Amino acid sequence: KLDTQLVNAGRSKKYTLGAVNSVIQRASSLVFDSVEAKKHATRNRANGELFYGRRGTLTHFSLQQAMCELEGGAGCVLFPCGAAAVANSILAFIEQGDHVLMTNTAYESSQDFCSKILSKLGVTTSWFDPLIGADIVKHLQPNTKIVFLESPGSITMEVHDVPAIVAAVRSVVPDAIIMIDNTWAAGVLFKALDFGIDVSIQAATKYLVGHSDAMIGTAVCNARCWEQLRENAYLMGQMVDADTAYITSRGLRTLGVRLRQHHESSLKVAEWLAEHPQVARVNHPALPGSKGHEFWKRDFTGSSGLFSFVLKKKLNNEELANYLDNFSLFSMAYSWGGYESLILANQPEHIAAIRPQGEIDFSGTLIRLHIGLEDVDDLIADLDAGFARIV
Amino acid sequence: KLDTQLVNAGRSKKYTLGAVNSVIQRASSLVFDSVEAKKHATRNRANGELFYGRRGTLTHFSLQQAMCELEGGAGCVLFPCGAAAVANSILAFIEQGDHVLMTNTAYESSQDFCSKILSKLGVTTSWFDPLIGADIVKHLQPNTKIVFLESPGSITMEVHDVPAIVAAVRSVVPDAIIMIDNTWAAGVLFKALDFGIDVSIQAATKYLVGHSDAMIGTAVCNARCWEQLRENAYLMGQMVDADTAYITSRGLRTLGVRLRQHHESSLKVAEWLAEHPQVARVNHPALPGSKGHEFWKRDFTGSSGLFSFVLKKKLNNEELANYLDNFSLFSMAYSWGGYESLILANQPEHIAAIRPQGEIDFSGTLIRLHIGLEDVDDLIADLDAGFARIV
Amino acid sequence: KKLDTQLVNAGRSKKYTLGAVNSVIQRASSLVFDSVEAKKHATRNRANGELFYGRRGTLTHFSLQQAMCELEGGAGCVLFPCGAAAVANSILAFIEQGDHVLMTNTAYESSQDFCSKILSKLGVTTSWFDPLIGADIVKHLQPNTKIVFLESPGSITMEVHDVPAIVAAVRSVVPDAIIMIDNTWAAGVLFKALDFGIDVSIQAATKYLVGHSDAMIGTAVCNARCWEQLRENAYLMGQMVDADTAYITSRGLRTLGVRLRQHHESSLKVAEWLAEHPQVARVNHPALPGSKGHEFWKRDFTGSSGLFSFVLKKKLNNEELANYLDNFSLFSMAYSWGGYESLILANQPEHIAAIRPQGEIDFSGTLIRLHIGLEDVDDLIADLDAGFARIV
Amino acid sequence: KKLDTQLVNAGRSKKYTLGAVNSVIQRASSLVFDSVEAKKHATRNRANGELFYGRRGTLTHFSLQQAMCELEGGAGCVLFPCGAAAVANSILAFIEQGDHVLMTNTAYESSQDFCSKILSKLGVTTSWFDPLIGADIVKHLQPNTKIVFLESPGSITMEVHDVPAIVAAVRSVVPDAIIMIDNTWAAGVLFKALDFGIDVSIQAATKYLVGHSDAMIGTAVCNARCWEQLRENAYLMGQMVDADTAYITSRGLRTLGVRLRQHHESSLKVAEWLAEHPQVARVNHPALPGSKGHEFWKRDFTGSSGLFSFVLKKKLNNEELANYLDNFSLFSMAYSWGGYESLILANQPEHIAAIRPQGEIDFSGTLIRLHIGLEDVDDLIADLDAGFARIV
Repeated sequence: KLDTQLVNAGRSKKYTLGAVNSVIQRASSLVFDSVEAKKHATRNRANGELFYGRRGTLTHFSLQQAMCELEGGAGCVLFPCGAAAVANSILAFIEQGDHVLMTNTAYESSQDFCSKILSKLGVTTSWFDPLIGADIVKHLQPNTKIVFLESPGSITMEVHDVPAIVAAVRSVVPDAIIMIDNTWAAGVLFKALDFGIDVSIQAATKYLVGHSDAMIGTAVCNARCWEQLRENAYLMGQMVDADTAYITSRGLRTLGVRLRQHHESSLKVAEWLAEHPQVARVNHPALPGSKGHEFWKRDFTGSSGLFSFVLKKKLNNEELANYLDNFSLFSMAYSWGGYESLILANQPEHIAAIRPQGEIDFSGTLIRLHIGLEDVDDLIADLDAGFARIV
Repeated sequence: KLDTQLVNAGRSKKYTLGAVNSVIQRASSLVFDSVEAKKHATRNRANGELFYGRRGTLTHFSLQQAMCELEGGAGCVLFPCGAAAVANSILAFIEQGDHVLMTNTAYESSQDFCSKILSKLGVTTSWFDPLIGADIVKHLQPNTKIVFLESPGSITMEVHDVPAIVAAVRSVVPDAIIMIDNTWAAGVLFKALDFGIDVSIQAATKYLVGHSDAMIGTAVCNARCWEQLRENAYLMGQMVDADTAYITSRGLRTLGVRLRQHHESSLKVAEWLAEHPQVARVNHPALPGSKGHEFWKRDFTGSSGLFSFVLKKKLNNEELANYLDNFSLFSMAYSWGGYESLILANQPEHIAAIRPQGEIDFSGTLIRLHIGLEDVDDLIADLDAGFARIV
Repeated sequence: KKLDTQLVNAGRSKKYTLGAVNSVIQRASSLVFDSVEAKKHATRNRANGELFYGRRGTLTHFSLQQAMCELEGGAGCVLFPCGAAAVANSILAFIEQGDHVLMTNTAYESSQDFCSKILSKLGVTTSWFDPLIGADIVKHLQPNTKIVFLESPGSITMEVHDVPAIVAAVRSVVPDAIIMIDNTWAAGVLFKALDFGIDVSIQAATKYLVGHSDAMIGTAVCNARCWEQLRENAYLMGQMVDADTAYITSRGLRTLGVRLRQHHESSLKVAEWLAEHPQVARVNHPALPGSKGHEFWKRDFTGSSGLFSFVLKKKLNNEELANYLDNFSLFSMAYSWGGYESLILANQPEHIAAIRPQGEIDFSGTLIRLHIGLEDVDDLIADLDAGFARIV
Repeated sequence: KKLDTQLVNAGRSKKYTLGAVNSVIQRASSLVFDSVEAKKHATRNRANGELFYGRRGTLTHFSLQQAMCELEGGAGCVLFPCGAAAVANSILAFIEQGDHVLMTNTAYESSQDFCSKILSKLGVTTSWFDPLIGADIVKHLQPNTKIVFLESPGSITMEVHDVPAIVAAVRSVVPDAIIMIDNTWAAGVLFKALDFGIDVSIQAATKYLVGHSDAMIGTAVCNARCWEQLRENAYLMGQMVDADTAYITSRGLRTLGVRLRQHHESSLKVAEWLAEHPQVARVNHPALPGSKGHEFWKRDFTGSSGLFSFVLKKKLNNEELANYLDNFSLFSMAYSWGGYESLILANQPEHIAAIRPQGEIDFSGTLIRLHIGLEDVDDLIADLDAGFARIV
């Protein structure tokens, strides 16, 4: 049923108004036809009636309903990008004197927000190894307010044991807000809310948009946490533009066909890399032997196309340029979840800089690949010519 | 020269690329053609080179340059709406233990952010009368970090004596960040940065967009404050979409012709209202006798079209509906700065609720009008039929 | 009925705005029918503003159409992907093999080229008339004349027709002619074409209606007589415009009054200064006394836009042309006009003679066409004066 | 040269992407010339991908054009505001009074109506041929035949032409005919029309290329022989598409492979189930053995899309039609197709007979046209089965 759900999510007649897709209603001012109507809108301003463009128009309401259907949420809060969704969802639940506990494989800008912004506000952050499972209880404090997960991890791809973590957290600090950056799974390949997580956050920028051309963050909330996240992010003025909301809704339509290709291609590339003379290790959650692969197999319903691998060699600057500068099909850029395949290098000392209170376990240059929609054998051919440049 | 500046601001060839207007470059991923190029982009990521869509594309850079030219700034920071610009510009400069001092006529969501969000983060806020001038020194504390102005004030339209306030603040707390919500002036009718203000904030949603169909906040900074505001708002993921940046740039083009009509019409309406049997008081900065009109005349180069007036009567609910429900040309909606004229009522007890540490001085129903681009005599006719419904 | 109030409200019915101030943007090809009964009703009303199929329009197009009918006083508004398509397709909609088309020799060049290169091979002939022919247009009418095509002011040279004289004269000889006008310069609104007994008023909405040089679109506002035939025959040619452009055209209407008043005030001040300037031979501005057809403009228009031309005393050689045009600071060279910025183009007398069929030109200096935008008028005059000093 | 890699990269030259992954969106009418020399160079290259005037395109259009030339193997790509405009205007670009047009009687109805209602009054005649005529097309050729217009598979009834036989036969009699095909169903890519000696491959990019039912646009990819004439004559009619739609069409290309593979796999599974169903008389799916021209599809196409039809054993009366169509849960009624969602439409045999000129129909039950979208195929089959139970 995921394919049927994606096609239809949010496409109620009150939003589509005779069209297949939702209307695009651009607005700040929304007009009240009478004092009575304005009183009704005001009462329902956070309940999907037209009130003011900062709260949404019909376009936003459509995306919101779609995201709640897909991720099994009580509400969906919108932001101008994923980093805004992370920073503001955390902010929405903290106060001076709180502790935040975050996986050390969190997205770097997520870590930065905590280390550079929260620290000045009387909020301390500490870190954990993504494979800690039930042993996370050692890191919990009486003042732990947020436990922030990201599975798989940024760059290095470690999958958490979310069931174990959640049961441990609920046993010790049941008031904690458990959040996950669920971007890799595009919210649909891991049903975070069904595992007891309070908030599922995505850079909708990535697979939901699908084409590398719009930025948008989403936070789907359970009933417990929706009101606080919604109202407190509203107080920070968080919203996304109507057109971007429309394009996000539109990305959902092809999300199933895209994610099946990303899975099929990326796993075939991971398998080929794993057997290559020049590769030390492959980090792909769907690949047997990868860190937390067992948790991927048990808890996810698919894979996307982002993964990494580690070269046997630590490339020097000359070698790095010869490798990365001469790809035919892979491009160097940040982000991912688009239709085109991307490549970035990360030296071991770079990654060690962004694993606080943890330790690196590789020594070669780490390559992160986003496997897009191009013919997989063409991509493999491009990677092999790559290896020949650095043998 | 303002008209020539508006027409040309930001329209460098590197952004327009053969067209009259800037290109619309939609992107998250921005591609690096080599390792050397990526190192160059990285070094210049906050200096107008293409790096990642969260920092901007050519479209954003164009708007940024335009806003810096118009408002005489070192940099322009972008946000998803005005309320986001206010909340995040304040957040960018505070830490636990700070004091914020804000005019009691600040926009209500500005006050709310301080009372509901900052309070939990160890930051206290207090308030001042907008006409306080040099006497503001009584409100300054050793830990005052931000002095937040809004001139004219929201709803009630009081104009500050900005020179007096700034000299007083610099004499007592020279480290304070002085910010102003300069939306009414559309940043161009009051050159805030030239008066020693550190940050000029706008709901670009209002007159810069001009058509009530896009939401966007801007903060133009002096050289002292730009880096901190830019980097700290980036850490909160603040940005606006490319298309909205384009539409903002595009609004600037007609801003002079619009604002001259808004001034001409709104002042003629204010003059007519001032002489009407049913009106107690008119609050329009351009109208002699209005609170701080002298400061308007000395410090501004024009007026926009938003003002208010107070009825002799405090309308009951029946009367409120008869009045507001039967307008032909005025519409009820929030926001303003568009092409169409708007009307809202505010009872005295409502306004008293949002003037902290201050006192109301009127007793009749307050009407706020946005005077748009319609024939002024048609608007006056609509207001007079209005008066006849409540005599 | 005051233009400014009309511009602000035109098309913004609740059924199209749906709670916002502007019309919604409804992007669609497919439009869904909830039942066979609904499908049947939509089919009947497919040319009557019911949702049927995106080629016929969505709510966004219907909004613009209503606005254009209101503003120009028409029974309907047909939409096209640019102004040239509106012209070409509006003429095509009414002709058949064996017809003749009578067109002002001041017509936009692409309109002339459509007649001479397309219509000719379809058995349709074209001839041309001087824009100041007036009542004497009777001399050019044939038994097979189907269309009389006006453009006032003229392209480039700005001659204003005596429309009342032309129209009364055509109707006295060929009452059932389709009279059309390319009314782009007046933005449909400074000259109410349909009130003068013209059947079809065509614009390049590309120009003033959009107002920012960033969208292309053509409109044809038609009387009740001609609406069905234009609409249906244009539809058979697949003519439509995208919903987003329709929205931006509706949105342009909102500032069209404040923009046109600035373009008039500035362009007339420029024109008056140019008339006095010793390097200028003549100024062609409808609003400036002495211009061809000024007295007709005075009588028949309720305002001016910002496009006009002037003729230099010199015929510039190539080196002087370059030195003049290449070094402007505020004026830019580009085609189109009707935007917020000022443009400049040169035309040599021999270039204009080549697009003035069956007629002669009336100047021998280099002609400069100006679009006066929204910049400070004294800055623009300073840029023009610096230009003069480069070709003394 | 693998389709998937081509789709991802087509048109994304650095000069159009300017640092991003997708082409920039350059909205413009005016395009600025920095000097007289630049203006002169832009003028020369105005049909060669230099910025000249928005009616000719911006960088965004040039990107799409390059992508379409690459994908269909053409020398150029002409753009139009919808598919119907592409058809109408591509035919117009090549005809003149006295010509004859030979068109498949399975042609999209609007294409037939253009010929019968527009072309007829311009001295151009049209006749029609059965889509399975093959080599016997020679029987319909006249000395004045200028165009032979193919559509394969056929609209609604889905008959596949033997294109190699038709084309060899036309060239043996009228070598200088312009042969065109409406190649919308194959999305330009499952049938490489230009490799079969067809001159012009036309699509309603509206359908599969856009892929989301929210933009309208037509394309005509032309060989070197025919490109200039199509381009220039289409331009004289003002044909263009907006930059934003061009961008969304380029963007549609990126997922066209993954979408078409799902539409094929799902629609064939549906077709196979329908063939077996006791309330179904026949299935018209190019990929299903037994369908008209299947063996030609097998030989000539590299895949299928998701549009096909089937004929019920019953001719539904009006009450049964309603009960059937009105109560679907996943299929929607709407025109167009090629999007992500599934659509259903009914056509009675007498309705199809009326749009099958110079030929007869081959069925007597109600015909149902299906577009199979991206929904779960077993959900769609369950909705169809519930439909069958409503008309047993």
